[PDB]
Formats: sequence, C-alpha cells, structure tokens
Amino acid sequence: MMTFADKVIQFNKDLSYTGSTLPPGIRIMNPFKEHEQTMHIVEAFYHKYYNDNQSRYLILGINPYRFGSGLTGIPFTDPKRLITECNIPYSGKLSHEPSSVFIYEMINAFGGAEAFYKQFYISSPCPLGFTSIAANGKEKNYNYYDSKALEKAVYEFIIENIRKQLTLGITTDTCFCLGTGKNEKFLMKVNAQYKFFKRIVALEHPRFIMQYKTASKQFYIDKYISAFKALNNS
Repeated sequence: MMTFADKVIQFNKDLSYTGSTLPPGIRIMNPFKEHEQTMHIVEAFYHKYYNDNQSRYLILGINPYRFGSGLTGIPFTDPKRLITECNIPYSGKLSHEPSSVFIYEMINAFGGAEAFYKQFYISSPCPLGFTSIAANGKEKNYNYYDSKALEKAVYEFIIENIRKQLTLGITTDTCFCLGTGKNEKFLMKVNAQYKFFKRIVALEHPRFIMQYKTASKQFYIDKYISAFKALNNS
C-alpha cells in the first residue's frame, strides 16, 4: 500500500457495491470485475504515472460508463487514447469516447500525460456505473443523479467513496468538478455538508463540450488550463 499507485490499485481491486437495492432494471457496472484485462491496465497505468508518494489535486467526473474508459478502467482514457497517448497496449474492440479525445487534447496542451498526472488524479463521486437494457436490446448507461431513487440508493456509497479517495493523499484546497449541471449541484451540497474541500471549481464536462461546444473545444481547453494555472499561481 506504499505508493499512490499501490493504493489506487488496491482500491479498484477491492471495490464492490455496498449501497442499497437499485431501481428496477438497473445493474451495477463495475469495470474492474467486467473483464480480466482491466486490472492489468489499471496496474500498468498507475505504476506508470503515480509511482511516487506525492500528493495530488482531485478531479471528479460523474461515474463510469460501460463504453470507452469503462473498458480500460482508467478515467477518460478509452482504448485508442490508452494505446496512442499512454503507450500502454490494449487487446480487443476499440470503443470511442468523445470525452477521452477532449481530455487528452487538453492534457497535451497542458504539457503531456506525465506532467499532468504528476499533479492531478481523476476519479468520480460514484466509482461504479449503471446499465439497463430496453425491450429492443439497446443498452442505456446512467449517471448516479438520473433519478431521485437511484441517487438515494447510492448516496452513502458515494460519500464513503469520496472519503476513501481523500485517503490517497489529496491536496484539499480545490476539487475540480466536471459537469456544471447536476454533478455540480450534488458536489456543492456534499461539500457544504462534509467540508471535504476548501472550494470546488466546476468545469463543463468533456462530453458536453464534445457534443454541444464542439467548434469551441479549444476555448474549453484553455478554460481547463487556466483553472489549473490559477490554482498553481496562487
């Protein structure tokens, strides 16, 4: 349990859903129990970028989805970005995640994966995802906040996960929240209750940027980087 990487690896290895019964039709989606390749990628990634005992600033997404980074276990890192940006091999079907494209263009504008991950650690309030399958067979992914019943079912599980992420060695002055909608409302209410962080800075979620601000992706790159700079300036 020595390094930051060791702790993340043990966390993901041990992660299991301990919340309440989910709404009808919804199944827990645990990327680390789905396919045997995932933990190997986890080990490869964190030992590459977190092989130290330095603290990190926390960036919080929403929660994993089955596609893209859900096949790697690495936040915002789909198979193509894992191969091309992290130089870590991936066997099997590629899975395109728009958020991963944005995040790694931002990371390169920042100075590269090594420099960024030396300073930042990405997680999410809810470390698991959720899926349902419709009568036609199409599969739906959920955000933890998509209904009052789902959020109620997973609330303490989420709080315990955030507390657990803080035990990794997190500089708590600023947490960055990706998602200016319901994710922000949830994390502001949580932080007012528990005071995990001195302040929360919310940024548009990479998926929102890719889908609705596509022509302006560069501006949002700058926005992310100016927020990280303001933290380091001050």
